[PDB]
Amino acid sequence: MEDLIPLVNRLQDAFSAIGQNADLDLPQIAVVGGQSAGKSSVLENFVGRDFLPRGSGIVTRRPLVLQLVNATTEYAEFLHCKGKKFTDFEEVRLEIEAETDRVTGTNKGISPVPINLRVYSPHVLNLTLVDLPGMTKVPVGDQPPDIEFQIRDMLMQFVTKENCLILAVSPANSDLANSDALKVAKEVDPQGQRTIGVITKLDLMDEGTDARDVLENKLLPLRRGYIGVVNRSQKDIDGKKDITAALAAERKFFLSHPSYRHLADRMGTPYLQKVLNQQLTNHIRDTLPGLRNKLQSQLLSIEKEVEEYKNFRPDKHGTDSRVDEMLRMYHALKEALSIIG
Amino acid sequence: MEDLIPLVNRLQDAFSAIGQNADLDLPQIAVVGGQSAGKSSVLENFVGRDFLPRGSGIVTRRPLVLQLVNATTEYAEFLHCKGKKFTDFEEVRLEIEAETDRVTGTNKGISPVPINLRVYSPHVLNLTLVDLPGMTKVPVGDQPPDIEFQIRDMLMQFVTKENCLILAVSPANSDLANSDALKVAKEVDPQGQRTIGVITKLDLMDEGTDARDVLENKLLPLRRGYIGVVNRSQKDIDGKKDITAALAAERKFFLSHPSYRHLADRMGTPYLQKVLNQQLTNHIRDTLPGLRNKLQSQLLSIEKEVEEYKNFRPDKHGTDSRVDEMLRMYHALKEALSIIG
Ligand SMILES: Nc1nc2c(ncn2[C@@H]2O[C@H](COP(=O)(O)OP(=O)(O)O)[C@@H](O)[C@H]2O)c(=O)[nH]1
Ligand SMILES: Nc1nc2c(ncn2[C@@H]2O[C@H](COP(=O)(O)OP(=O)(O)O)[C@@H](O)[C@H]2O)c(=O)[nH]1
Ligand code: ALF
Ligand code: ALF
Ligand SMILES: [Mg+2]
Ligand SMILES: [Mg+2]
Ligand code: NA
Ligand code: NA
Repeated sequence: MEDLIPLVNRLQDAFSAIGQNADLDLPQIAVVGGQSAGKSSVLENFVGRDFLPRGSGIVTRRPLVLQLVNATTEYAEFLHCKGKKFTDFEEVRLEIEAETDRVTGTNKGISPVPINLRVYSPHVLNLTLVDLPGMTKVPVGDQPPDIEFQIRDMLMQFVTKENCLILAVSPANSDLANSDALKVAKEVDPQGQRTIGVITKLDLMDEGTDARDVLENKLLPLRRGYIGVVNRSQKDIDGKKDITAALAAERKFFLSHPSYRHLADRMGTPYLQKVLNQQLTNHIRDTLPGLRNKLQSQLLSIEKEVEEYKNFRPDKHGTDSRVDEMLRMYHALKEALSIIG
Repeated sequence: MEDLIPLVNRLQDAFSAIGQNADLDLPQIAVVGGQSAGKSSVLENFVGRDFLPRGSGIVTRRPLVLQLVNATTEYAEFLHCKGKKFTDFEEVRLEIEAETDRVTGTNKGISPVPINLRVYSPHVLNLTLVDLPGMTKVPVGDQPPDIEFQIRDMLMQFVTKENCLILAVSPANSDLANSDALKVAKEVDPQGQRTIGVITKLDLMDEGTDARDVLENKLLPLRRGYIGVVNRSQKDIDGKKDITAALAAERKFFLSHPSYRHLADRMGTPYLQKVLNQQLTNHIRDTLPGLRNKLQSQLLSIEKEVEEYKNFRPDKHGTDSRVDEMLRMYHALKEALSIIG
């Protein structure tokens, strides 16, 4: 898939250029759950550049479709800043925050229009993650009275797609039965074919309690199971603790907890990355046919259009962006197919 | 207040015995909130003795209508345990658990049939509380697919009534925007005229965070405000820590917390109890004339019912349970009205 990401990118771009942005339905992974369950924190571990805004209260307010591509040098590009190469990750964070404010148009409200960000790095896996605002029940500040439903609708646009894997995130310090994540995952993926349970904040459970029943997949079983994680507290985020230290603490936590130690090797952030990648690879594998057919269809249709061409014969000027983009689309589709088996 | 409490209690018992509470609208305080928010822990503190089943997972599974009466001696009586008196509160706890299992089983189901309990004590206020199962989002164990709806329907029968104060319980370790309590409270009491917010588990918040904004009534303002409490942990419970020690720990908590010290005098369990009592007293003084009119109407209704039953069962001139049941309501209404001059 890493081999055709280059093409699909040229594809989406040519489509966006003519204002049509195609429904490629490329495999991606979206985090769903209640507000501040720790979703952005789970996704931050796949990048480690601190640009994903985290925090209690409402922070994520727009979907962030983050494409990670393994490359030799590190840089980022936003689809809305075409032509710009970001090398400063602090600037990447500021842009996410400024863009969030610009489109939401409010202090605490949301907007379902996604922020599209691509990050090239020699430290990342090849995949697309979608960070999403957490579900709520009552509005605060300038949020609309139907905020709970706007947020749910926003998530539904992603999770109702067959190609979107679901990271159902639930915090350990709330009974699982209260999980907004599991409720939505069951509704859209009754069979659990694409739901992976993630249990965060295990370090915050009330003394004398534990999530053993949940972690052993017995309370609310999921085919893909549940993986517990322990991410940075607000103190540690403000304190600048890095991922290496947080990962060491998480390992120690699981190795030392009397209720989880027998499960340690299938717990933790590194394990989640391993499993997620495997599930994604598998999904891509069994869903490839559908993608190739989509491409074959778009190609045939485009060929019909292109067949009746002879665009600009005169000198230099006489610009025609539409034709140029149809040609970029045409060529991208063919290269995509030659790679797509 | 004017000690009409015994009269209202006897009246409530008369209707409760035959499941006819839908006909009344008596003053009481009902607790609403998500599962395991600490609702039972809050109510139990009114008595100061351990007697209510508590814990993570679903524990309260039937409504508990708890009549507290100030008296020289301490003991309890259940409406379903005819002629028995309990002075061992652990036996009271076991009875609630047994009577709950008798109707709901031990496989997680609930039932809206109330357990009616009265506790006499020199340490309690004169008022009635209603403990209720916390709201959920996804079924578990042998719970039906619509368990969320069944639980919300059950509490709705209590909180939709005009004379029912609403104790909106939210745990500090979840963003307030996630509050099941506040959502339902705002749905039945939009102007917050009879809603009191309680924030539990302040001792469980993530390091580097605090609930100052909510406790100052700033994050999501409530007409009657918010009061924070710190109840016992599961480990405290297991270690047999009593209520008096929990109270000491709670007082120290607010006085020593840099974020709450300036609000300490308006924080804590005894303050919450003082406030609820004042709010209820205020509510009753205001609703009394209407209560008088409703009881007068019910009296006329019951008299006619007794005359009509006479026709349904001209009888062998003996005595059947139905007439006794009806005369019990009749006398309770008359006696209550005598006090409500
Ligand atoms: N102690 C602890 N804090 C966590 C954990 N995960 C997240 N947090 C904190 O919870 C808050 C919410 O995190 P965030 O990732 O913004 O969740 P999101 O709103 O769901 O994206 C932040 O203050 C994080 O520091 C965890 O596993 N343990
Ligand atoms: N640490 C701590 N634990 C609490 C607090 N309030 C309740 N709990 C615990 O939370 C669990 C649920 O308590 P419970 O009263 O049964 O809540 P209910 O289900 O909502 O009635 C129990 O394990 C309690 O010990 C609190 O303020 N602090
Ligand atoms: F900031 Al959030 F769910 F509360 F991403
Ligand atoms: F046991 Al509960 F709300 F979870 F009373
Ligand atoms: Mg987030
Ligand atoms: Mg309870
Ligand atoms: Na947040
Ligand atoms: Na509970």
